[PDB]
Amino acid sequence: HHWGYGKHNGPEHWHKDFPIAKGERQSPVDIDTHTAKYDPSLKPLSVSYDQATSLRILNNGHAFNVEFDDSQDKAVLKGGPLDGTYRLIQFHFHWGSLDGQGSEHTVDKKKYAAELHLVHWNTKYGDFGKAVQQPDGLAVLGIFLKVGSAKPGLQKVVDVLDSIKTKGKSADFTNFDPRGLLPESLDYWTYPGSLTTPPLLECVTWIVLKEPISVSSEQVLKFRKLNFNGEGEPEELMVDNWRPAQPLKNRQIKASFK
Ligand SMILES: [Zn+2]
Repeated sequence: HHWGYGKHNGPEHWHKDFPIAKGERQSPVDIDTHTAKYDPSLKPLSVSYDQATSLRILNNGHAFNVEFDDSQDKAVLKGGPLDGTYRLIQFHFHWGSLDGQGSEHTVDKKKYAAELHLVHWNTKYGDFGKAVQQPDGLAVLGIFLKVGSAKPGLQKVVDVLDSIKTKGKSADFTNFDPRGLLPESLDYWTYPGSLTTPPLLECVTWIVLKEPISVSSEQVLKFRKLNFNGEGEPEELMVDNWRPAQPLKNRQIKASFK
C-alpha cells in the first residue's frame, strides 16, 4: 500500500509515485575516490553538538529516528561546503541483513555494514518543511559503520531498541550525546544530492566522512531485530533498508583532503 524495501515496493518501484527518483541530483552515489577533486578553498567542517537536546526515538516503519529539539541553534553544523548555519533535527541509520551490505553511499563500490545520517536544516528557511523545498535546504552528515570493536557511544541506542520493535512505537530518549557517534577525523567528500527515501527531494548537501566508525557484531545484530511491521502483524525484519547508488550524472564530488 506504499513504499518500502521489499521486492514489490522497493527502490526500483519508487519512481512511479515519485518521478524525481530519476532526477538530476539523486542520492546516494558511488564515491569514486580517484575522481573526486581536492578543494583547498573548503573551510574546516564545524560540528557543534555541545548543547544538543535529544528527545525521543521512533520506529517509523523504515528505520528508527533519534529526534532532537531544533527550536533553537542547540546543535549545529557549519563550515566545509556550507554557507550559514544548519540545525540538527534527527539522526537515523541504514543497515543490511549481512555485514557486507547496508550502506547507501559506496566508496570505490565498497558497501559498508551500515550508514549513519545526521540530518540538519538550513536555518535561513525557518523550518524543516520549507527547507526541503530549497536546493540548499538540508545538510546530511553521513558516517559509515564497519563491524569490529564496539562503539561505546552507540550502546544507549542499541539498548532502547527492544522498546521500539515495531512501526509506530516511540520511547523517551533524552540526554543522548551524538558526539559519541563521530570518528576521530572529519575528512569528507561532498556533493549535491537528495533525500534517499521518498519523497526523494533534491534539497541535500551531502557531507560523507572518509573514516568509518566501528561497531560490534552484537550491536548491529540488535539493529536487525527491529521490525518493519506494526505490532500484531506478521514479522518482517527491519534489514536492508538502503537505497542503492544512483547515477552521478552532471555532478562533481569534492574532497576536503588529498
Ligand atoms: Zn538516511
